[PDB]
Amino acid sequence: IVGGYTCGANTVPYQVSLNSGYHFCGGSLINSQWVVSAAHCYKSGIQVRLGEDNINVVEGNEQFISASKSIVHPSYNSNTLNNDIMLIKLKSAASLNSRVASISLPTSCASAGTQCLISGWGNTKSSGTSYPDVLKCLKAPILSDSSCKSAYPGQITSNMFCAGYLEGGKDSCQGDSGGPVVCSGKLQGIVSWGSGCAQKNKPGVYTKVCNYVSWIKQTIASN
Ligand SMILES: NC(=[NH2+])c1ccc2[nH]c(-c3cc(CC(=O)[O-])cc(Br)c3[O-])cc2c1
Ligand SMILES: [Ca+2]
Ligand SMILES: [Cl-]
Repeated sequence: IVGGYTCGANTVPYQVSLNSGYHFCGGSLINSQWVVSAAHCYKSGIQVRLGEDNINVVEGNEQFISASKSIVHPSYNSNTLNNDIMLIKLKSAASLNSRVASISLPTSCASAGTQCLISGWGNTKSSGTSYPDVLKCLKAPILSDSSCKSAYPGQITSNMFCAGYLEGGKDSCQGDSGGPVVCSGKLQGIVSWGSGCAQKNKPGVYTKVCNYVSWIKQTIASN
């Protein structure tokens, strides 16, 4: 997260860290046994870390659970990043409490101007790499589809939306991929891609979760 602030320990109880000997992507807990992340974060040997704040220190509240299976959306396109969503089933259910909790799926899509909370342990530099130990937060609005298409002509599908600041300086970045974009208590987006991080007129692009609710429910119901 570039230009964000320190969230504060366990203030984002649905945020998870995908770990393979290091933190490589974020995710959101949607129930005690399932996590939603981005398809391009897929790899084998994933350990999901819940209740984290400092990812380099065991501070208490952490639950480390292996993923039993990862389900990348069948129509995911790694060249356009269209349908950049993945569901991860945990080997055992997590113990939910005030520090570890799931976030709700939306019932409707959000409108432009909606303010959302984006969080993650991704890079904090736009010009260089600096990875934080604790969780960073960024409040950002969803932009209109016209501004988004204007910024990324020909690259925005109906399953994506832009959120951020056209002036640059505040944005999600590598390392934050797969994590949550929560607006009014519902998971509306998944951090997916952008041109650089925090560059002027190059806002972040997020997977539009409201377009996948039925797929998520049906897939979880059958696995
Ligand atoms: N501007 C944004 N809002 C944004 C959001 C997610 C991002 N993810 C990535 C990303 C970049 C790499 C670069 C590399 O190959 O080292 C790798 C991954 Br995986 C990313 O998700 C960039 C990136 C930018
Ligand atoms: Ca920790
Ligand atoms: Cl276009």
